[PDB]
Amino acid sequence: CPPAKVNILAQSRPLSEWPINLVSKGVQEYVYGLTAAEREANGDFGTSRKSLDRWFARTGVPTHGYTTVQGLNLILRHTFNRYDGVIKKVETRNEKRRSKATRINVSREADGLPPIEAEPEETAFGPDGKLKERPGINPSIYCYQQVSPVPYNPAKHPALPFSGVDPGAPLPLGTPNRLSIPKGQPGYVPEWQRPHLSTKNKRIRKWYARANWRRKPGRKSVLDEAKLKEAALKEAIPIIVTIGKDWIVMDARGLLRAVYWRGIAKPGLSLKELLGFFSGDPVLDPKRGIATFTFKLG
DNA sequence: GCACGTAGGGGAGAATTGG
RNA sequence: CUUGCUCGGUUCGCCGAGACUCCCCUACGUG
DNA sequence: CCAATTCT
Repeated sequence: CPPAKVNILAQSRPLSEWPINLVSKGVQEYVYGLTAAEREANGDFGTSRKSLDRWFARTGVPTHGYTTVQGLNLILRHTFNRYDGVIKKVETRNEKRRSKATRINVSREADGLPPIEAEPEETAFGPDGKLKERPGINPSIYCYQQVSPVPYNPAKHPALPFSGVDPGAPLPLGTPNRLSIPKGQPGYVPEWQRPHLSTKNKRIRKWYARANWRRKPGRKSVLDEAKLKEAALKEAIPIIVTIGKDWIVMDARGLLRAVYWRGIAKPGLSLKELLGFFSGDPVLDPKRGIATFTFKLG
């Protein structure tokens, strides 16, 4: 399942003010300060409505309005599974230390001498019982089924300056021709460049790509982001993920490029089929402002 | 101290069911 | 092959050659 | 209609 990455275009509130992330941060801060004995008593978390309403009331951890079961089994299963990772990290190395004790022992009966002194075992919990190398907060907002990207609709989805594309209509194939533009119009190829163009089928960049305008010592092209950041919005492909009262609109063009260069899909594909080649569980990065889609088994 | 290999733990659904 | 990114050419209009398994966290070396 | 359920 190779990755695929898309850019966020709209955002009701930042991803750090989201109850899905506010709860997630609160859950693991409470957990990462447990002793090896408090975790066992507090590690009886179910995958049900009643159990999660028991865990979130017995263990104090506040809920900011988040009571979605499918979005609380990606927070309470990841947190405790990373918790055991630190102890496992210790005892997958200490195991090799007690395998090292085997290594020194094996030669020892051959010599016949009594076994030599060996290193002791090092735990992962400090003197107070709290974990020594306490994990850090994962900022990733993992998505669940009932909230998956869907095509943007101007009617039902909230009013937003954009253009909506019907699933039924196949996604258009941009800049089909290259040299058919008259002089001056953004996209015009000068006549001298027309000889010695590519005879091979490669990715085609559009005139407002940053790679075409990136500053470098040999370039004298003026960068004005009041134009290269407005032409792209009209031609964008919006897909929306709506958690509660909060909605993210992304740019599906990052998925359209992926299928093209990997041979999965041709020029004529619907938005449904484009979104149907990927998992319905994006991964979000609040700091970068990016969403990471994944493929399927085929 | 920014920077870097590195090493090593974790993570990256979706088909039925029921009010 | 419409976004993003890297190394280049340009009459400055956009053209050539590419990369694509990524993210989080905690450790230990290099000056 | 759409959350909660059970399995890899």
